[PDB]
Amino acid sequence: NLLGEANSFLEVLEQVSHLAPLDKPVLIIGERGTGKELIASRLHYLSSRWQGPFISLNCAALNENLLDSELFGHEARHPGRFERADGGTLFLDQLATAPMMVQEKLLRVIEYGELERVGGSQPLQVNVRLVCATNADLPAMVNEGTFRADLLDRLAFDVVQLPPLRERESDIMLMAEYFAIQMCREIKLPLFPGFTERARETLLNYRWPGNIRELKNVVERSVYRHGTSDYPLDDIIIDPFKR
Ligand SMILES: Nc1ncnc2c1ncn2[C@@H]1O[C@H](COP(=O)(O)OP(=O)(O)OP(=O)(O)O)[C@@H](O)[C@H]1O
Ligand SMILES: [Mg+2]
Repeated sequence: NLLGEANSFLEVLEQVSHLAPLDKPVLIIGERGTGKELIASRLHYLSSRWQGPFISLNCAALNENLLDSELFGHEARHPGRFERADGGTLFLDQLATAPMMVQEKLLRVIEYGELERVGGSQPLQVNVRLVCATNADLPAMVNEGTFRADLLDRLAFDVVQLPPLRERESDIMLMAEYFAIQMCREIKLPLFPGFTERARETLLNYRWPGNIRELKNVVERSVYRHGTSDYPLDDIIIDPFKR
């Protein structure tokens, strides 16, 4: 799924088309629900590595010891995500939550191209194209001492900045209409009856902290609650916890 014709979004797609063929690491900056893993996927499938594996790992999800083992692997065997991504692309989400230990080890892999291993096993050479994502201000975290300056000096070969939905105002009604129509098909309404001006005001004035994921859920819920093709959708249900 890839909607949007806001110039800011089209510029991202152009940038991605040029970055994909490189073996260089790419940093994606963007809020939740803006499509970051989908962009990472595009970088993979437009690259020369497209027939190789596309592996993903969310850094925020795992505790420090588990993240270490999941990313770099362990034995006394559990192949880590770098190993699984050999010949392909590894996507690291919520990068700024990585503990400083993992950050240092990550830089080592990037700069030396091998996974450390003792206990008898020879080191593992890996060939992986890295894509990372975050919505943190990484330069600010470097100043705070919570992100490694040397990792950022190396990792940010270039940066893809995904615009939030609220800065893609023209895409809001375009996407809302698309999601509404899909929901009409799912609940077997003959036609999407349109959005009233009140509904449009509600959609366009909301700041969409959850961006596209949130827009889809809000619109689907609103269409379902409306439940008819006989007149236009007027009530946009942003918050389902209200009664
Ligand atoms: N260009 C797009 N066109 C249509 N839908 C999109 C687009 N980008 C994202 N979405 C929708 O938004 C939802 C979330 O996408 P995605 O997980 O890639 O965002 P994200 O930035 O990775 O969010 P998070 O970081 O919270 O996981 C998906 O269900 C997807 O359908
Ligand atoms: Mg994601």
